[PDB]
Amino acid sequence: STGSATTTPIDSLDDAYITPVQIGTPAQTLNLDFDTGSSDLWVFSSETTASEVDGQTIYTPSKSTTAKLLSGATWSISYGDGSSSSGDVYTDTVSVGGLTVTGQAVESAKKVSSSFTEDSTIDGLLGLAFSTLNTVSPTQQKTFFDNAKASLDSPVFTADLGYHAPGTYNFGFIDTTAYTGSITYTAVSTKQGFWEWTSTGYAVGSGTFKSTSIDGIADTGTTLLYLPATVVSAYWAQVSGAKSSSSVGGYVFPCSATLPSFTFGVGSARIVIPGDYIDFGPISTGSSSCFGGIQSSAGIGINIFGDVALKAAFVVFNGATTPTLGFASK
Repeated sequence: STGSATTTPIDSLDDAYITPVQIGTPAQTLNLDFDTGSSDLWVFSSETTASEVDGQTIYTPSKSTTAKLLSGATWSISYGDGSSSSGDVYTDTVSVGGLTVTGQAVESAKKVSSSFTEDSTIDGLLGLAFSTLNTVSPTQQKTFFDNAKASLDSPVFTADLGYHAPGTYNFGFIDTTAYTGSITYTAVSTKQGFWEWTSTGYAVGSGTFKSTSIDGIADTGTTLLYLPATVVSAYWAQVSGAKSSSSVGGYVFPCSATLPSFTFGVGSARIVIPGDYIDFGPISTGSSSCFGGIQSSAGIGINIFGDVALKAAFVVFNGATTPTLGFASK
């Protein structure tokens, strides 16, 4: 089997992407944030504290003939940005782009933090990291991909995120029309539960490529590109007036700037992030200070190849017995 679903930016900055997901019988369609950096499929629901729901579409398990309470199971998750959610668990039928999993753990939120409430466009998350990170207790649950894997034509999914435009998540096949040139594959460590890999270096603009190993995660659920302070400083030094602002929370730059591109290495291959992808616009409405899309990972504890990087590539998440990641230009 295969699945193919369109993923759509939630706003004009590509802060996140939502993908329609069918849950239950009859189908209830929720728009979920597909997150290769976590491993829980959780939704706003009829159980979510009413004051914490503001415009989201909710899953109502009592209206699904295939929903079953997973008795005694609870979940609780905290994300890198400080947001969190928790609740109980149902199993139900879940379909993405025509690919159906029966008996999928659907984690129903009883509580969500303010950032989730405030984002009316995201009805929940669909985790696509390794199932070892799943938070359900006392019986850990599998991700949608892990459950689908054996049925897929090939044990892969691909992320093809758009810049200020829709893109695609495919399951079970590689669309050879969706990228240019060849796909370069690189080793993955699953030791921390992430799609963790090592970039071979970087360049800033038309500068020379610096060969240096950068360990990080491919994370569709993180907006920006978080890299070591040395790398980030070298980038922003090429933008007149750019500076790190502790009050704003990272590098800012004059909105009048033209940003240089940023290249990262995948083996001997190179992915080029155009400068425009690195512009996250005014820090506040009407400001002439703009927020940068490349930020330091210092004090995160891990480097993160988030959407800024991934949307410059066609990315293969290969879930074979020995997982790997593939990147192609597009």
